[PDB]
Amino acid sequence: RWDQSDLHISDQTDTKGTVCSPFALFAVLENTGEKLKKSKWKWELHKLENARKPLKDGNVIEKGFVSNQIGDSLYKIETKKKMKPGIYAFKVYKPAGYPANGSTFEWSEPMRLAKCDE
Repeated sequence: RWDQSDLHISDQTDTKGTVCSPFALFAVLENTGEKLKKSKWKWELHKLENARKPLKDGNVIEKGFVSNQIGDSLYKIETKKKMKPGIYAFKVYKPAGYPANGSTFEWSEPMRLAKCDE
């Protein structure tokens, strides 16, 4: 660990079920003691085939660095566009450059966006 090591996704898009929406998804990372100081945390949004299984890598739609300071100790990441129906989640894995080994991934819980006139 180090100064910036404890950014956690403490808040996120609260659809949590079958919701029909055109919306930009977001996740909020709070540094719970270990303040973001050295560099920036790397994130990537995934299209997950299933939300009831342990979320997996391979499908990436959006990605970048957290950066956005929505509060002195609060950071935010969002999708650059309002997306089509599907299952999404944010996969952040510590500061950029850090070898992703030893369970360094933190998933935002899979939020589902639908678009269905049913």
